[PDB]
Amino acid sequence: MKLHERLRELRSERGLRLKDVAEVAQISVPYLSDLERGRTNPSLETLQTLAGAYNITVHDLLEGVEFTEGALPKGLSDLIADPTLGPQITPDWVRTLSRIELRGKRPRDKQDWYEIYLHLKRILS
Amino acid sequence: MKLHERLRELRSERGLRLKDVAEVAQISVPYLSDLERGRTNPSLETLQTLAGAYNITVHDLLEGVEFYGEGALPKGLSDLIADPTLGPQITPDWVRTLSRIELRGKRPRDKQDWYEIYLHLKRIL
Ligand SMILES: [Cl-]
Repeated sequence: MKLHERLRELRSERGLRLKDVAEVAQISVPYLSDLERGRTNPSLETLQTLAGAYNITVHDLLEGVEFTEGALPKGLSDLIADPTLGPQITPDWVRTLSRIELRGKRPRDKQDWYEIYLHLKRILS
Repeated sequence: MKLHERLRELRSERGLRLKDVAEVAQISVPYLSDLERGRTNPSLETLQTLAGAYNITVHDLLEGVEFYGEGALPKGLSDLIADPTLGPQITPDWVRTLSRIELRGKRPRDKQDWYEIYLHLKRIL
């Protein structure tokens, strides 16, 4: 969702008036209201202020929300993300693998990437 | 952890060089480095750019980081409305109703405590 919708949801579902939030944060009602409208976008340090008064972390505040590209191919990133599998792979091995492309084509998903990683490791060792 | 370390972790664990991450994002190589060492913090517009460039979301990117700098509700009262299975069934104005229960500033601690009272009182009213 949008961030202004989320910031309004957190206070309304919690039964709080703008003033209640205003006072516990170091913030005013017009500015907070602008933020819950979404004219302004807040600093991270304003988001701390809001999180802390909602008794929520800033990670958790940003749960339902959304607001580019990608520097590795997505399957390669998924492999880096796998908990059991990923960590065993050198930072080097990621950029080495990442250069593998045939005119656009790339290994599709992480066990594709994992597969050739294993073959390639034997050869380059 | 801290947001500058996290931003340095993502690029380091993917064997990426600053210009990689600077080339898919609007930012400059110098600006990224100042983000990564902690000198200034990025906007939310900037955060999203980096996150997608690491193929994760902004929520996930802040999985780990934390910030420093008071609550408008009791913690357990918040913990309850944040509970996904137990929390949406409670209305904003049951939430207000609960918060006025304190004796000497002493309050129900955990959400089971807040829930226990909600069930009794909701039956009385
Ligand atoms: Cl080619």
